[PDB]
Amino acid sequence: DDSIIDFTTSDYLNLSSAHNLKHAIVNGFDKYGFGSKTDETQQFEHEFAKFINYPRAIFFSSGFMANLAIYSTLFSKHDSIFADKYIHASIIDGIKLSQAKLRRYKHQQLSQLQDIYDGKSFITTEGVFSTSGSITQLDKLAKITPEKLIVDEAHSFGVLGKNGRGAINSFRISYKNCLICVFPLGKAFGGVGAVVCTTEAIAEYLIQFARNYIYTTALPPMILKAALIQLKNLENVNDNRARLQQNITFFNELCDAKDLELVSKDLSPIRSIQLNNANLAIRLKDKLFENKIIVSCFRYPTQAILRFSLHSNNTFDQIQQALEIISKEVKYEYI
Amino acid sequence: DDSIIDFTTSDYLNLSSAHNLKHAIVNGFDKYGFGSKTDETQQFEHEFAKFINYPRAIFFSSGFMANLAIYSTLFSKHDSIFADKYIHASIIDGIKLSQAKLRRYKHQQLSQLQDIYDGKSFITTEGVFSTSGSITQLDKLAKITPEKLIVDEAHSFGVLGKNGRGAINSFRISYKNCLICVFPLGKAFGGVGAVVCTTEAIAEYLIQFARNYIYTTALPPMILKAALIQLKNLENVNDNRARLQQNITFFNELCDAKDLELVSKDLSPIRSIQLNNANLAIRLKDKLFENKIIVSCFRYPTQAILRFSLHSNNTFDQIQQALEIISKEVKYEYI
Repeated sequence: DDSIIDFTTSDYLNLSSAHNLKHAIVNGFDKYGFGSKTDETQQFEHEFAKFINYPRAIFFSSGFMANLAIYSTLFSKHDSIFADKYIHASIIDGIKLSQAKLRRYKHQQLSQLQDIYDGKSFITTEGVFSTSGSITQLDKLAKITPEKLIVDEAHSFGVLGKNGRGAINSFRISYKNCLICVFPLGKAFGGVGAVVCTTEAIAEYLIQFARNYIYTTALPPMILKAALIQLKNLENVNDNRARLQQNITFFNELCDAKDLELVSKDLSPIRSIQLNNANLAIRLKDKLFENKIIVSCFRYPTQAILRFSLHSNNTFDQIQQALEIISKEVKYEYI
Repeated sequence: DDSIIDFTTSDYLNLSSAHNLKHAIVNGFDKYGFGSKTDETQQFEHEFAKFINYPRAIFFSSGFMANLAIYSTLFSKHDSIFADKYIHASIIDGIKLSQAKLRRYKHQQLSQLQDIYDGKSFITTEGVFSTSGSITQLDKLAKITPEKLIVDEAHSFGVLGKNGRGAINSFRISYKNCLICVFPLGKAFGGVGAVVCTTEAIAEYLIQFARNYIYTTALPPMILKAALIQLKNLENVNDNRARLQQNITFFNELCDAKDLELVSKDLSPIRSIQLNNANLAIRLKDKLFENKIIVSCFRYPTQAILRFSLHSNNTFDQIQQALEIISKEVKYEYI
């Protein structure tokens, strides 16, 4: 019941239960009521852009709505966009609705991207990939596709970079290389919505041609006071980031020691364990869950993945117990 | 400052300031915090479907997200959809992203629809049109396009029908004639999100193929407790509906008496006054606003419209003052 070991939320900093947001919500609701239609939106956008160090920030109601706004208003069927084979399905949806032609490369194979790249099209990527937990080398990517980067920070924001400013920040990339980065606030930020950071040109262009996408879908204003506080919470919990890292490092050393294969050995809070058999994977999941341990399960290339989401409040005993149980079952498959 | 006469909100029942929602919000926030990822969602969907008398209800984060989910998953470029020339731009956006071919008819010209209709395609319409405030005769429409209706209830819900159940309800149309009706909760309901009411078949089909649209964009669970209460508020404020009607009836009698032309004489809370000159219209708007009266302004066919949104707390003195000022200026144009 409460002795649940959750390795599937995305609350990487345990901020969703921040204890200093209740007044904010209460006040926001007294001022704006329950509905819609802001001082605080612009205030938030100002503070976000400042934190990330971009010229402009537009607040959207969801990650998906941001992406749609971006791909459907800036691209058409005459453009191409290059994208990692494992890019998140939400981003693909946005792109496909735009009608742009998608061109794919194998996971993190920057060299292969180099081989097919056309010298002109935009490239979309994730700072940390939801699928494999790999960390894209934005600095190498910017050499290959200068001026042409779109980066989703769903899983880097709050986790990578200085004070959790994210992947763009941690690789020291400027809006001259990445014109548009998207910050969904549903994960480490422990909130809702998404912020698009861009140039003045792109922002104004988006505000004029994506008006319906921004305003017909806006979140209720009563929660923007809370969001300002959570931006500071995220900035402030460096000790939570350190805890998180310790769990990540332990996880990886334990998989190495038990010869459990990871899709990626990068230092991110998504750890995806590779199983050659789907059936074994549904088993392990049911097994772990009888032990009050909840993970996620996926199958893609022909292979199946048990996917762990780590968080700052997880312990090594929890991670040890889970991998012990996995390791034990994989040993029977060595037959 | 507070002596503002607003004729542009969509809070037709003045429910956005319902005094009995504060505990709901507070509790919802204690239970779910600020973020996402429900008992209450299904509870709400159950109660909504019951109120409207449909088999199923799916809760979406916005009207727009509902429409996109509908048009992009149930249609392709091989279908056509028939739609009133003034259908709301948000619905057109959804359709165009679906890639379905749009076929238009002149405003409320059911006979013209009959003349171009193909005997098979879906037709999309609004219960009350945001543009002109006309009330579509759903009962005549169902004779022309049996089984093929999609109806947006943005502006009918809470306002038309028994206890404010809406346009489908008030014309006694069954889900055999209208398979899908969409209820945006941002207007009279004074909340946020949208509910799609359909058949079991369509619902399940939507839940399986529009998963990303429903779950990657969901509202925070902390506000679903409040929504359940507001469903009852909306049901309960029959006296607000009567007040509203009195304002609507007064508005129309005063325009008749001053020979001010309405795009539509139907009994809805959107009243659109027809001006043959755009310039006069920006003037009137600035004029009304110096008098602490706020209306909305639009231009479409080659004509310009001053658009009044009435609400249950508006008075006849306010409506009289506003039309007096309009009437006075239009008299100079008779030169």
